[PDB]
Order: sequence, then C-alpha cells, then structure tokens
Amino acid sequence: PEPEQVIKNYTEELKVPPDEDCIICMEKLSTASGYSDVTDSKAIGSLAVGHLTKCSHAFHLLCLLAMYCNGNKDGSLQCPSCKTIYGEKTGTQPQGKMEVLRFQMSLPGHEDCGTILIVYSIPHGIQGPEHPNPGKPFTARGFPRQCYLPDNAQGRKVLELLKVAWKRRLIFTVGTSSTTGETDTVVWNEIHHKTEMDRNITGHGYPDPNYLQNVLAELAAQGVTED
Ligand SMILES: [Zn+2]
Ligand SMILES: [Zn+2]
Repeated sequence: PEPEQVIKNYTEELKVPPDEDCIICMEKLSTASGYSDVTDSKAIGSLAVGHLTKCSHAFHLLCLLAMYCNGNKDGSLQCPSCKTIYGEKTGTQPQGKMEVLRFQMSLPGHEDCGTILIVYSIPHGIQGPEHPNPGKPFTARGFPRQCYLPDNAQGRKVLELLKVAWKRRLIFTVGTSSTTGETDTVVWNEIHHKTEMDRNITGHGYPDPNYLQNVLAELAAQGVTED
C-alpha cells in the first residue's frame, strides 16, 4: 500500500483538533504539523489530525506519514506514544537460514531438561530498497551464530515465537555494529539471544534466571505474541 493509505487506514480523522500536543513534532494539534517544512504529500495536508483506531492517541496525520516514511514501509504502523502495533510489523533482515537442533545435555541453571540449539547463517550481500544504502554492499560478521535455549515448556514457546520473528524478518537488521562501529553490516535487532552456554567465557550466557521472561517481552514489543 502507498504510505498515505497506510496512515488513513489506521486513523480516524478529527473534525476539530484538540488543544493537546502532537508528541511527534511537539506542536499543538490545532497548528500546522511541525514537520510540514520537510514532508510533502498528496492527500494529507499540514493541518490534518486524527487518532489511531485502537489506542485513541492523536497526531497530525502528516507527522504520522513522516514517521512511517523514516522506517521501513511494510504497511504496518506503531503508535509513538503507547507502542501499539497496527498491522503486522516486519523488519529488514537479509536472506539467510535458521536451523534448529536439540540435545540432551543441560544448560547451567536448567538441570531438569535438555537444550535447544538455534543456528543462524546470514551471508553478505547487496542492500535492498529497505536498507540504509540500497544497492551498496553489506557485510555479515561472525556467522554461523549459535544460540541456546532450555528445552522445557517456556523454552519451546520461545522457540516457536522466534520462528515467527524470523519469518517476519525481525531477528537481524543491517546497521552499525555497537561492538565494532562498522557500518552497513548485519547486526542483532532488539531480540537478545544467548550465544554462550557458559557465562564465564564472555560474561554473558547461562545461568540467567530472567532470560526467558526478558526475551518473551522483547518478542512481544515487536508484535510477536502468544496468539
Ligand atoms: Zn505533529
Ligand atoms: Zn497509542
């Protein structure tokens, strides 16, 4: 869908604008969109105002359009105030593969069950239209990347949700490495994984009693919920 149709699809226009601020541009809703000076459109003027259809938060429609055009344009929208997701949120994960293995040995802190191994393999390539620099190379460092879950009821639920996030292209993105500063490289995208069975190697791994709770919250923040 066209960007302006996304905004209209998920908003109900307000006849008279309230006094409160648009928190995207921090101008009153009754005045022109604060991003009217750098955002052009066809069917959305600088005065148009609406509220999202599920959380009733209100914005200049032209600010919502500018927000949407700064992200990847997959037809989904996320409310900047309450983070409610409209449509199916997807991401810019490059092509690769995701392999799942299991073994009977226990992770530290999960002596009562076996272990799930997830192996992600993403090669280098050419950036697509959704990426920072379309048509330019991107690198991919340190693949295959191996990740571990306990093979209990909660870990198996995380596994199934990770498969959804993978299908929605949400696990990796192309950006700059927080570790090395390198730009235009494949990096993790907001869903943290355990890459060490033993946290003594790097400081991060198992045991970690809060990990499954925390990764479930990260999946949910990206619209990947138990439903
Ligand atoms: Zn605004
Ligand atoms: Zn909202």
